[PDB]
Amino acid sequence: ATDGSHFDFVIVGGGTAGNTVAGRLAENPNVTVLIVEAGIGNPEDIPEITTPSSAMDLRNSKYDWAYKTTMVRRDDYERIEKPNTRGKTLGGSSSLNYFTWVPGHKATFDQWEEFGGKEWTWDPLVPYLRKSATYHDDPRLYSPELEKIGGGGPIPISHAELIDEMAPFRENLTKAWKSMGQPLIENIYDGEMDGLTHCCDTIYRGQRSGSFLFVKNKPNITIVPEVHSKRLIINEADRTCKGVTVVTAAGNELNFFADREVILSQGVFETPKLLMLSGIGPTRELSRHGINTIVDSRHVGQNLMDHPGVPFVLRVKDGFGMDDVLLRHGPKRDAVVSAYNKNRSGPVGSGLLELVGFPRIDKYLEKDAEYRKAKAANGGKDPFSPLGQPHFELDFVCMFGTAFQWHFPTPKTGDHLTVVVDLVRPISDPGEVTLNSADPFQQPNINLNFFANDLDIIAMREGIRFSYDLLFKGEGFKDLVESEYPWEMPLDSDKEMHRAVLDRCQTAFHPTGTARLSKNIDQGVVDPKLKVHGIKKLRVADASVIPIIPDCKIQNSVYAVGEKCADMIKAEHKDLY
Ligand SMILES: Cc1cc2nc3c(=O)[nH]c(=O)nc-3n(C[C@H](O)[C@H](O)[C@H](O)COP(=O)(O)OP(=O)(O)OC[C@H]3O[C@@H](n4cnc5c(N)ncnc54)[C@H](O)[C@@H]3O)c2cc1C=O
Repeated sequence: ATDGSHFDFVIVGGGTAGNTVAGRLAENPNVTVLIVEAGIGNPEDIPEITTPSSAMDLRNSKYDWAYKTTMVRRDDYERIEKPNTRGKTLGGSSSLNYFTWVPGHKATFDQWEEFGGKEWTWDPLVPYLRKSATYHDDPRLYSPELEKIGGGGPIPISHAELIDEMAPFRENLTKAWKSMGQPLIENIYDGEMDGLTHCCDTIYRGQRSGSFLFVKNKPNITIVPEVHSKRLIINEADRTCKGVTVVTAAGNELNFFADREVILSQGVFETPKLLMLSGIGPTRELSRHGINTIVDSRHVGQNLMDHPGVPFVLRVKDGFGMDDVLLRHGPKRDAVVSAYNKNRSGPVGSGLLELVGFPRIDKYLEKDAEYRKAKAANGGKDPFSPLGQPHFELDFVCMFGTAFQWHFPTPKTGDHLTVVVDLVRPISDPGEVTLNSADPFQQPNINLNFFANDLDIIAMREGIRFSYDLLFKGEGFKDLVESEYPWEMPLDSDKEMHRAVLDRCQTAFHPTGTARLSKNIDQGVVDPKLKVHGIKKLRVADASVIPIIPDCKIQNSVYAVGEKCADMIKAEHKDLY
């Protein structure tokens, strides 16, 4: 690509929303679209990217930004971790995520109206939540009604391609779930999600469905990988964004210009950073690093919101986890690896997560005096999910998961279940993404501020207790549990649970909100059309725009944001669409 080139649209960051916006805008083959991306351009060529069972091994790989981020910052406890995994490749974090495809609760999306007006509520957003996907049910295992969740887009999705050997696992987990009086549910896509479900995945035929599927075989898309953004090109007199400056592998600075619009899609952490490096952010934060303020945008990098998770591992009877097939080397692994290389069948093509629970835990919360005081203090409404939303997403990963055990060694023997207790409706104040310096090659400073509010600790403790009650007492599954790893979860002591939750928690990998959609610059940084407040020809389309975090894994809302962004761009450029 030649220095100084003009394109109709420039997408900065070839990630999840970025490739969505780019591929959609290229559907007029006459429209020129450029994508600049820090990582490789050929992820479909990388077996670890395309193979679903390899997803966790991508942590700390060359495709992981591997940021340091502060998980918790309380007066009694603070912890910083590395890596906070983020995709560094075309496809962004959709090239290394764990595939689950779930929208979230209608009541939550309706509340986005406070930020985006009526067009950002559940009903208008449903088509955008489905437009990216083509649904498949090859083994004809699920209700025909659910083909509605795919609108026909280039991301193939399916219910998990079930591992045959895990069917006893699945059958005892289901029995245990029902034995605790909690519903089963398969249609979690119409605004309601109460119960245990067979999840859908961005996996089809044993292959990962990443956002790069949007931007291939489209000659009007110029893809420039391996370039690192320096700054957006802003004209102050015009108050207009003209393009972007990037740095190449050889250390050369290139300017690419957009003749219509630039769309910033660098994800929740680098989008606020690049905005700030370009003169759009909190004015004193900018001054403190020698950056001129073009627009005093107080919310840039603020309102970082994520889900905390406390994972825990149980060792289970042999044959009720996949550790011995996929994790440990030997004939069993060689066998399924051999089958995969010939036709991409077998469990090597599995994302290892097939049942997911979305419970409320009201009866656990009610046993805590502090929760009772707080609910009464909120006028009798549950502080976490006052509109009936789930309290947790419980991922039952059917193997020891290194990506959820950041400080314990991998067990040398045995089969395991990794339960990821994900608090999806926390009430802690948000964190922030701040600049370390004006250096584009340094990571922003990242504070997730998990568990700022003690009530989130109480909730997370009870979500662990719920999960333990389910697996140790529930019918059928109670017989499968051999031991706890690496030691007993101290559920008999509230005070020990306090320490355990803080010390064992991690990100569930759903950061949002750092450039949020809003009605004005005093509320957020982009408007309901995703235009940056105070700047012409600049939109943001990624997780940083999300104003209230969905009640589940978030890749579905992030694709929807990209789809809607492209539609609102097309509607404005009528001479092109
Ligand atoms: C472990 C992991 C596990 C999960 N698990 C599941 C899952 O199971 N299901 C689910 O729904 N969500 C999952 N998620 C959340 C879900 O994946 C995430 O929320 C969405 O994928 C987020 O979608 P954006 O579009 O908002 O952000 P993006 O990062 O994709 O794209 C940004 C792009 O910009 C480029 N880029 C950045 N900076 C520069 C720069 N300086 N110069 C030049 N280029 C730069 C950068 O290289 C990248 O290409 C999971 C993510 C992680 C891990 O990140």
